[PDB]
Amino acid sequence: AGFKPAPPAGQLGAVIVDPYGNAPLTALVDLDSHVISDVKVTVHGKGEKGVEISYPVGQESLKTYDGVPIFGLYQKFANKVTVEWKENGKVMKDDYVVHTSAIVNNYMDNRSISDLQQTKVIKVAPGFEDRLYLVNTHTFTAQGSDLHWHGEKDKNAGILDAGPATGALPFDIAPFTFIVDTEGEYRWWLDQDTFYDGRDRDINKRGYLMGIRETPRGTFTAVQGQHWYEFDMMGQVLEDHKLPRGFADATHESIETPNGTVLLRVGKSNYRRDDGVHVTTIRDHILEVDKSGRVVDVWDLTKILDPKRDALLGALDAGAAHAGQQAKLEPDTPFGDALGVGPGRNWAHVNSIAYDAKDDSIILSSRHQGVVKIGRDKQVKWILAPSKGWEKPLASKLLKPVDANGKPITCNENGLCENSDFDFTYTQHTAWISSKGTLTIFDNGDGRHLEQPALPTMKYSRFVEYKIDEKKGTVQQVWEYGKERGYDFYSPITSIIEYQADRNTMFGFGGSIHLFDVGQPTVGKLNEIDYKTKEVKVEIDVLSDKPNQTHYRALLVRPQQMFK
Amino acid sequence: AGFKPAPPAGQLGAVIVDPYGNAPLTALVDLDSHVISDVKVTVHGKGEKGVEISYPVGQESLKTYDGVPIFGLYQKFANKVTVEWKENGKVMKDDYVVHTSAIVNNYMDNRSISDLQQTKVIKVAPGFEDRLYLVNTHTFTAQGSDLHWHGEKDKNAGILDAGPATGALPFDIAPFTFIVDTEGEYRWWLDQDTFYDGRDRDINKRGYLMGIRETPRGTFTAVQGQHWYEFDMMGQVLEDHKLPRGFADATHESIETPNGTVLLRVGKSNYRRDDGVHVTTIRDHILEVDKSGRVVDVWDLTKILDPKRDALLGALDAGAVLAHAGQQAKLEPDTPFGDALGVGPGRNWAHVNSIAYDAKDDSIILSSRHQGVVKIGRDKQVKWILAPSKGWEKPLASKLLKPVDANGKPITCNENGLCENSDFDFTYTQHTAWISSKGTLTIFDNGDGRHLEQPALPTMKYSRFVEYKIDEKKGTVQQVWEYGKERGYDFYSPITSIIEYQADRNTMFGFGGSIHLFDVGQPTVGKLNEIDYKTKEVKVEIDVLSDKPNQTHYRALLVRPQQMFK
Amino acid sequence: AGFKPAPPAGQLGAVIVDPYGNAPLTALVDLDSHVISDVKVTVHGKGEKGVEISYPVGQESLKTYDGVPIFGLYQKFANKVTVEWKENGKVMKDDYVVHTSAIVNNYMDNRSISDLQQTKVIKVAPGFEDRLYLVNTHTFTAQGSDLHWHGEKDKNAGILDAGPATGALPFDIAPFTFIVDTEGEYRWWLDQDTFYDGRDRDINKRGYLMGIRETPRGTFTAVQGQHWYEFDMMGQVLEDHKLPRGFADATHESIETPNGTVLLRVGKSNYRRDDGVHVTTIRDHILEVDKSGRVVDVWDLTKILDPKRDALLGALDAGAVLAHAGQQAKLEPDTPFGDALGVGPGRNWAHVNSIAYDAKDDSIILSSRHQGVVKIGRDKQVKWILAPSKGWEKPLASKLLKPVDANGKPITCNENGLCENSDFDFTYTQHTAWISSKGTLTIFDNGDGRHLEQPALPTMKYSRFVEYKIDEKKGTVQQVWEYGKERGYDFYSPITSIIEYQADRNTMFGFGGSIHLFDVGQPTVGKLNEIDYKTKEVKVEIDVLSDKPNQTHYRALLVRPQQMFK
Ligand SMILES: [Cl-]
Ligand SMILES: [Cl-]
Ligand SMILES: [Cl-]
Ligand SMILES: [Cl-]
Ligand SMILES: [Cl-]
Ligand SMILES: [Cl-]
Ligand SMILES: [Cl-]
Ligand SMILES: [Cl-]
Ligand SMILES: [Cl-]
Ligand SMILES: [Cl-]
Ligand SMILES: [Cl-]
Ligand SMILES: [Cl-]
Ligand SMILES: [Cl-]
Repeated sequence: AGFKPAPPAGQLGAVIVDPYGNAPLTALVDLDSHVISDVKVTVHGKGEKGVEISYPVGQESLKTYDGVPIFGLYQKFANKVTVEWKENGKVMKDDYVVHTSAIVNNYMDNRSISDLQQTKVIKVAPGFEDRLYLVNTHTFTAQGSDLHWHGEKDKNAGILDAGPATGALPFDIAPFTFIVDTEGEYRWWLDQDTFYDGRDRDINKRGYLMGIRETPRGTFTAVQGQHWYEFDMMGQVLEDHKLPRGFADATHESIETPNGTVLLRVGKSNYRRDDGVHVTTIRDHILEVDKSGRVVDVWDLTKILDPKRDALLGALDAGAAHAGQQAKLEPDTPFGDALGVGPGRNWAHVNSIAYDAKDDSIILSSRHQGVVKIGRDKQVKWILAPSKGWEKPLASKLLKPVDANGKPITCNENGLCENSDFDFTYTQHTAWISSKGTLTIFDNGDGRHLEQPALPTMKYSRFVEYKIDEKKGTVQQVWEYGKERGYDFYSPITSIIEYQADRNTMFGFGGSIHLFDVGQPTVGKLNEIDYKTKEVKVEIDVLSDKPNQTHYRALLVRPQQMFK
Repeated sequence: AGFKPAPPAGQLGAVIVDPYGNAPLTALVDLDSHVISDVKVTVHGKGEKGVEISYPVGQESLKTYDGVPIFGLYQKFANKVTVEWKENGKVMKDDYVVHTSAIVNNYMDNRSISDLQQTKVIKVAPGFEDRLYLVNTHTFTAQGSDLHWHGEKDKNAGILDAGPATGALPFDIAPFTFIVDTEGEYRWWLDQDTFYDGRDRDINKRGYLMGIRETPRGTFTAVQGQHWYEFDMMGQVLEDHKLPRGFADATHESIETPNGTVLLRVGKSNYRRDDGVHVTTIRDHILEVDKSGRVVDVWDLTKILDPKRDALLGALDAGAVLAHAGQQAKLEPDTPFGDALGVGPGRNWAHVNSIAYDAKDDSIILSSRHQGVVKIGRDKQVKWILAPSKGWEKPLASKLLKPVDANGKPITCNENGLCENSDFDFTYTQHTAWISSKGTLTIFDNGDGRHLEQPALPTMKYSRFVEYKIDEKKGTVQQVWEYGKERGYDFYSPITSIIEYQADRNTMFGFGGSIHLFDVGQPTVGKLNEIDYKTKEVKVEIDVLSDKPNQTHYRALLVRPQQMFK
Repeated sequence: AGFKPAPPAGQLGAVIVDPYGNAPLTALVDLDSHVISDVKVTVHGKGEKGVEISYPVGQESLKTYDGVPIFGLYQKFANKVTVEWKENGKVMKDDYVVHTSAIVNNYMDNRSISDLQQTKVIKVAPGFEDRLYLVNTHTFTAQGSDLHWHGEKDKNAGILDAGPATGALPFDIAPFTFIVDTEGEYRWWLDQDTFYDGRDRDINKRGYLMGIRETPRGTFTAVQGQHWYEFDMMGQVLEDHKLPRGFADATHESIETPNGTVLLRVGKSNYRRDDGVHVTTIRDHILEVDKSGRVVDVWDLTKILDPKRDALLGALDAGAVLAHAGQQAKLEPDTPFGDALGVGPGRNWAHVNSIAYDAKDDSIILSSRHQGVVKIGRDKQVKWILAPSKGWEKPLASKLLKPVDANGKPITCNENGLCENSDFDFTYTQHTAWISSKGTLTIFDNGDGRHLEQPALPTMKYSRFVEYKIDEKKGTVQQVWEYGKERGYDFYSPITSIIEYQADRNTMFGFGGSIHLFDVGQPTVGKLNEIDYKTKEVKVEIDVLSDKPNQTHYRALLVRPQQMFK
């Protein structure tokens, strides 16, 4: 006779490149029945300023892979890798040369600037050269949105008419998934074919790959379309679940809780409205699922919040062609992925979830309503938002702003405060709980103070942090950054922040900088900002491979944690 | 060790039930390296009046299957099968008992009457007991239509609005495919999973299985959604081709030509209208493809016929195309693009539902449900039209055939096609405009919108089997045969259906696919007929009843075991 | 327009048959956005003595299915189903008629007796009429075993020779999976295509579906070939995991622990022997995996037990492991590596066929068919062995449990395990060594090679249900219950089989999977039993007969509707 397997490279087995077929910049040293321990891997930097990648590998990983996982390779390169271990009481070491192939973008057309997204390192402070960032971005397909859910025909519709669409099946795009080091080099790549196939019409491999979040195992969960997944940094697909039959259109977030469950943001298919019309709802249901994909709980936000509140909805940018123009809501907006009130329209656009283990509750970011805590009991515990449009009983759940002495700050119904740096968040993302216990938000800032400004260039985004007293019902702004960076720091959409306790930085990714500059690539800007001094410790821009093509999120990733 | 293969049944190899996994009422006698010839198979009738199924098997089939194909088994039964052959100059014979399993309907809900479609034999004349009929029918899925093609947003649409749909992706249903004998017994079943999966959302396995037509090899072509296929009676899928990338929504017909090509009826995806809007067109493009799936030719009917002619379009029953049944179709200028009655590319202006290839002049004959019957040449020019004259403009008006009697003298008809002092009538919302073995044109004349109006009362409708003789040089048409006019609404199929002249016993075969379609709560009747061509006596009549109410059948075929295994 | 979804059946949504497409005798009442609680379903018995199936449905299930799951329907029948609930503080009820389709066996040939496995009720005591039993059985495929793993060529092999096989890929058969009631009626069916495709050569859909065991959620785990699964009684596939890349050939058992992990029985692929040859080992590795499919732990039994001990291996019936049946196994030094009786890694030296997790000390109890029953700790040390003493060396010899009577005084047994003046006997080629709800150890003692020899005549063999009490500190074992010894060869299962103590009615459940296996030309009997623990009265006896001759069953489970829908 046949063809023999690859022979051993050194003192263990063969070194296989991309063992699962989904990660071309990984490799595996086959164990070949050796009993080893105290395993450490080092991928050496390329060239003079090249970043070294080093990490331990625990027993479960060794057992799961049947070998030593090699992460952090460069593409198209004779990588130099050193593997150290203990065997039969003796200290052991091998050096390997691991040749790799190329990274391929399978989705190119006349809009392509080039095949890959270009990187530009702006700042890397001493002590931050080792940082890695997973960038969750995407690239347009040639055909664009080609599929729609079929909806229920309206009795007000024409007799001869074909039925309408419903839901958000068009929310579909090719993934562009990589890790970048502080030299702007790609050090990981998830094959686009892993989850996505844009040329076929299998809806199982369509959608918008989002909500990539680390698990307690050092693996990651993600959603795309009608499925959710788990995967690891060797490119192994560990889980692949269909959404439960009542739900559709999973986007924006997936997060594993401590209790072995996963929180997902979906819509409800065949939702019967009070007027008896069935729709697929938009971004307004939370599932808690177990690892069998069964529903442990569901929060239906159309019964918990207020689908009728258009305070922020009427103030939004219609371009987020009609860019700049404030959104004029219409009572006859057809059901679908469109700005509007009520179930069947995009009234909520929930884009992040955070689990509060202290009271078994969820904190949600509603792009179009604000930030809310909802209980296991399905009751609203608090709302962080400008007071306009909120009615009783929800109005009484609104958090009251206060200063550092605990004294009320005065603000109008639009969230403009007097004699204060305090401000609410507007069309925000990633409303999470930092390791300090505070609430961190990326405050994109479209429709700020429930209006569009005079000039487009007056908009700005903030990294913002709050301290909430749930008993007193008071919120304090304890930290902010970016207000004074202006238009080159404004991300109208997407984006993320997350506090890093290890080096006391606020990490951030602004995913849509310059989105509106027709014909220019969109900038995704990675930042680490010193929490104390506010000095920029890291800044790296990622430029889209086609013009006017937003990025979604990025994560700060840590090799020490990857291979438990 | 392992598990051994099935041991030999008799003097050849094992007998395997459903070798390809798509046809549970077939089996295969494995050749086990034997060299044989003059193969004949006989499947014996069940019980006292059971129909025997008997046929020869040619060398190509023996080689292809590596065995003797057994066709015609009853479900859930100890079938008695006899295979005869010649080996080493010696006449040989084996008798087998071939147990089979059940037929399964995978698509049932509260609408289901029971799992299978019921049969009712009405008439079987002496000498027609052997006839077998393949019924191309379907069964509703629990979810119904769940997917749409995404279209291009209208500049007149709301600013905030999501984009519209386009095309005909909701034209999607589970198949129900069997052969029935003259005792009403199922003698063949095509596993629904063969081509379809209504629970998964792989669009490659969605559509409406249609246009099942015999090939020169005794196999069959068919279309479903975005794919076309070829299969044989052992359940072997011989071709599975994606439509070429320009086209979508293949329905109604597939037919292999003498030239090794296949004619399909499709729509054009990303069709750019004169106003610059892109749509997926509806049922108005003909492809000629080769066995590599490549396009040999295309006929874009939006540039060949007249998509603005609404003479018949405005005269149709709203319920057909439940209850807005009985009501005449009122066309609107602002009907959104899609699978909707209306004029222009992007709407259902032609609804072409059959194709025939005229090998004599390398032309095609089409049935347009909403316009009439047309011959178009290789040169993409209209050669003739058979339709009422209303609505036709020049240059197409000059191509309309002129009705004449048996002596060849003009027949007087108004613009609506109502003729004076004559049996002649045009066809309306018709199907299967094919070329008989006599060279005449046979059509199933459904008769909705007859004489370009809805009648005074809803039950004043009738269908016909009809045959015409066309003189292409003179531009004249003669009606030379008809049937069904006197049978009234109980013989009226508002949609689907098919006829075909059978020379072997001089009958006209027919299947009315939608009898009593509008009878709220009643099964729909699919009526198989064979009508003696000379005497008009009913030689065969068999009724198939849908397994859910108000659920149409599409077509049926007269199938012949002697031809199935070349 | 399109095709609408099924309309509501009663006061909730449509009733859909077989929502996931894997379980034709289930249905779902769609919730259609209703808010309900206190759901109870009742499926009424068919005819006069028909068994009623009744159960509650919890909120997680309602949410997961977006509806009310209906379990227990009869095939091809107008089932009468009643669903009761509470909505808006008001007590509600609907009666549905749920028509179903047929059960299909997709794997039939000349060996088939008929399509389904026949049942025969022998005994049903008062108070046991409600019992349901899931039978994990299988049906031969036409082609048999068609694939092998490729191994490493031997240096002693011929120069020109192709490479050898390795591992156990031929351990591959179609599944036949149903639930039977006390009237012998099929009340659940798992579509064979759910996990298996014996006609295609996708090894991902090959294997021997086995180790079906309930989870803490009322769902079930299972293994087939190179994948492990979780499914529920609506036919929903909840997990499908490839084995981790180091391992192959998962058979016999899968069991979820309290810790959210699953224990599997596998072989090691590319196992490097001390002589440097690479083989896929056979049935001698235990994995603990999490729900991410990752390896939490592994037990390599080739380094823990003794692969050279041939005390039992040399004493076995050649026909088991047809006809070389009756003949004692003669081991050979040159038996090629593979699924073959023999010593050492690469051969079938252990054939481990059950796993049990002892949550009290985080240990595992294994049944090795060819060695005995063993407890191994988290620390990978043998804690105790239950086996005849012959062949065991030190250090393992000191771990052998010492037989004692009810007063705790030693019982005298020879090295072959034949005891004096005592009912005590060891187990031989046993299965399902599990921990009863009482904390005792229950085993199905098949009894091939009993007392480490083949008997004088072949029919001098018997099986037992047996239960033991183990004192781990003293290292002593007491036999506290047995049954089947007096029932002779007509109760002897040479292979497969299972017992399980049922506390709810104080019975010992059992399934003998291979009764009359060697009866050339006769179906094989799978005998379901429930034996009153106290009186030893037969409360239930039901026979399942294979659909082809000499075709073993594997296991059965006592299933409980009250637990199926948490
Ligand atoms: Cl270098
Ligand atoms: Cl290189
Ligand atoms: Cl190397
Ligand atoms: Cl036979
Ligand atoms: Cl029937
Ligand atoms: Cl035909
Ligand atoms: Cl138009
Ligand atoms: Cl007539
Ligand atoms: Cl009903
Ligand atoms: Cl039966
Ligand atoms: Cl169990
Ligand atoms: Cl050996
Ligand atoms: Cl006994």
